[PDB]
Amino acid sequence: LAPSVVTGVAQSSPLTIVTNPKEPRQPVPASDGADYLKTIPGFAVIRNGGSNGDPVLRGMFGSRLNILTNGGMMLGAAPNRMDAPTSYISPETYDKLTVIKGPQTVLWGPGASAGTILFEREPERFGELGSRVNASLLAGSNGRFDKVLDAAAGNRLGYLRFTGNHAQSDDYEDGAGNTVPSRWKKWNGDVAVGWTPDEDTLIELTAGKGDGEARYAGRGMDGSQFKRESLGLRFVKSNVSDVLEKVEAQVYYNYADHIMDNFRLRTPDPSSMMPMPMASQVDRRTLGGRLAATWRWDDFKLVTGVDAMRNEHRARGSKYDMMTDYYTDADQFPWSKDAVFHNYGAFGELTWFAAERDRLIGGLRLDRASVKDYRQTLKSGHMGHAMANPTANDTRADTLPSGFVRYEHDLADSPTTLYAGLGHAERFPDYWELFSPKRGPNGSVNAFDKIKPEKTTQLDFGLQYNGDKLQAWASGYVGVVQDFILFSYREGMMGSSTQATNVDARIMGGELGASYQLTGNWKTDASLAYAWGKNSSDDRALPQIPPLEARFGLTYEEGDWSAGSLWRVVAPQNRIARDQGNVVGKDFDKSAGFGVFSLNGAYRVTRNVKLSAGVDNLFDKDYTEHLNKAGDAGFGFSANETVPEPGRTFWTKVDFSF
Repeated sequence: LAPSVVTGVAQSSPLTIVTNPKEPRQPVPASDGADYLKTIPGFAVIRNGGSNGDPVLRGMFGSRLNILTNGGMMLGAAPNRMDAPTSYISPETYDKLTVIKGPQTVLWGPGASAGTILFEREPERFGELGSRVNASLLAGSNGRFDKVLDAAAGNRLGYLRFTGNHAQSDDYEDGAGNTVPSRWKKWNGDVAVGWTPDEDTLIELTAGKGDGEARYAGRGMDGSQFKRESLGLRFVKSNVSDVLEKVEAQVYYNYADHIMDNFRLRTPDPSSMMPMPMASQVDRRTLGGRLAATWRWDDFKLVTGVDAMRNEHRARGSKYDMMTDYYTDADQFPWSKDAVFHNYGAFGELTWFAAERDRLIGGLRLDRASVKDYRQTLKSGHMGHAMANPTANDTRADTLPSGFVRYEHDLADSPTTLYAGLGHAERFPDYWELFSPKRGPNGSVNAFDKIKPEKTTQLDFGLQYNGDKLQAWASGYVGVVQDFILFSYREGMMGSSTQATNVDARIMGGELGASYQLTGNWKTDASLAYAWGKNSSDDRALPQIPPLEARFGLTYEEGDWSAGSLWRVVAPQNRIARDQGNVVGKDFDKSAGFGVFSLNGAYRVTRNVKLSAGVDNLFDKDYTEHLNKAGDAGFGFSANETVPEPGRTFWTKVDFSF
């Protein structure tokens, strides 16, 4: 019962990780969802500034990751992904984080090539009329202050629930004394109302707001606004038949609305290629639903259902005269839509419990994707002037089936689980892969016309050992990607032009981890994570693969309190692909290895108050991540200087639970 800071999360069961984002985490995460994933082996992060990192699982970027919140999906608006989905998630607000690695689930939506992230809140319950409350404050170096509250009242027939947080920080400093332009402010409030009429029935209505601002050292504009609006409807019935155990239905609505500019949290670089005040506003309305039914009878959990989703993207930009200098903010201009996506899908997952020691799992899902392009002009050609868009009002669609099989077997002599699975997923191109790139495949018309689906076939395997003093897990993958979508960077006159192409790719890698209890007070654990990719069409390494890394943990415990140290050692990355990558980042230089040491402690003062603290990067190491963005140069960054990581930082947090 001794409290503990979190430095790592193991695999609880084959391919799957389950954590709780409300326990304190030693490399003190910001307030994005990408940072609460850094403590899970397999995850890297592109750094843009101080918060809102872009997550990378086993080397894979972007929409290859299925990031949902309470079952529904929230999507960004910025065409360069300055407002990636995780920017709108504050994990502190959620009770459970689940990750399934690989292409091994069909229940949560199409095209989960690399893996599935599941932030959720869990329904209340009340033996009778009662009321519970959770709160926490965090204070740290560089103006770090995070408050979070979750409160709930109810009786055995219903409940009200409120969660919310406020968090902000100033610029941090690296291990070399410099200020990194990277402040942020976020807040979120959400309300639920839930009706439990009899014990086998629940309805829930959900609403929430959020806003945020962020300073980006690794972009040419800052995030002035991350306004979010959300409505949800959830309905479950249990024990419908005696072989239809559960039926669930869910509607969700997720409106993102984001402003990028260069004049609110910075001033325009006078030497830049946008030295005037620019601002560009973008929103993204998402509607989606899910209807699933669970049947269990004999040895068969079989979950069958359907889902469907529609999202709509719009934009408008600032107009700034130059000898009038009459700037006119973008919100005195009409909203100009350019994209509407639809997905309709149907899915099923069958599990077979053969014998005490064997399980066999099998999924399929057929999806029906489509997109319409409502751009009338495109700003290409000479100095980027209006040109009639050749795919204007066009509508492409595809029918993409996916699925997996997995076999899990338990040894007879030992507490070992062994597991191997095959999985194949197809993924319809992203907003960012269809509209963002200046140019499409060679001889295209645009990128919308030619970028083909991405079809990934992957083999997953590993094991679980959880004996008495040893608990260990491992998990590898070998896979092929056909038509892997890949960006390419040229520079000419106006700036640096992207270009999307479809290549074939080989991927491999893995993660392992173990934890050993030496004595009653002494614990150690370690984790390793490695990823490897190749461009088969060009005999090149894949761009933006995170280097090999290992973490070592050692702790001391006395029941009321604990202390621990943590060492993070990271190999250099030598397989790069210069001027290739994704919509946010390009490879340029081989990265340096490095190591970072840290310390943490926690005290359970009373049954309702607990404290914890940490110093991070104890030796003020001056490092950078391979995947980090290059910095503005308007912030005085040289050549291809990536954004430095945070130097020595201290943090302290109290956890109130009445």
